Amino acid sequence: SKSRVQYSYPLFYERNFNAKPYEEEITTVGCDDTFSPKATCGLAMDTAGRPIPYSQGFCCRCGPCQLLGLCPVGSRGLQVCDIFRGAALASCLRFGELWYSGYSMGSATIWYRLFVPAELPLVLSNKMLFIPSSPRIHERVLAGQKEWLILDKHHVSMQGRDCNKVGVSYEAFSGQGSRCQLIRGSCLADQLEDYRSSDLAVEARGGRGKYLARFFGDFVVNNVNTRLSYWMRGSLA
Repeated sequence: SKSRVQYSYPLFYERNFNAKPYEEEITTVGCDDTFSPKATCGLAMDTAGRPIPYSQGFCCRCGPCQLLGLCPVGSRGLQVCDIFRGAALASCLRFGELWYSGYSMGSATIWYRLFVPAELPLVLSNKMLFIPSSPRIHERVLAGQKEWLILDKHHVSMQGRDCNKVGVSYEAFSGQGSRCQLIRGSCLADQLEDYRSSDLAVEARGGRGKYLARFFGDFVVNNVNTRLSYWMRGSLA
């Protein structure tokens, strides 16, 4: 007669997020950062053949990094002063092999069959669910729910205009103030890979994981009419 309490949330696809974006450095004719296909990083294009703004990266020369103790250790410009002075180095935003699908979530809707509940349903509205989506044949994609991640929307940059957030893109990468006097790889911190790695390490240390979906509970994704559901511990009142 009695059934278990169920909590379902509607899933809303947002975009694909790269697991670990990285900065490729190209040694240099000379360094070209012009909005043309002649650029060192090269121009990226949408499926319509339109150039993606800020995709050509930027060049960095020694510059004021010449002056002892002005630029921080490991900065873009400083690397030119030391190994390639006179020349310029291209900073290119590149995307890793692995990609995740980002889903926004709605409100929890209770379910039963034969009122105050035992456990209160978790707020998933202000969070985002990440599921490995490509290259498909990849270990992580095959690994299923084990590899899903759940982050607060605060850690996500939807449009990619914000540095050190999930979904960071060309707009945030160039457009960094004083970019050449900044550390190599700046802006590409706190990514999905970092969120996973931080959990796996803390887990091996016998600590509480905070990002992977498994630390939130055991879920089920059904393609009805798509929803994300979990079973509440306990029973009806």
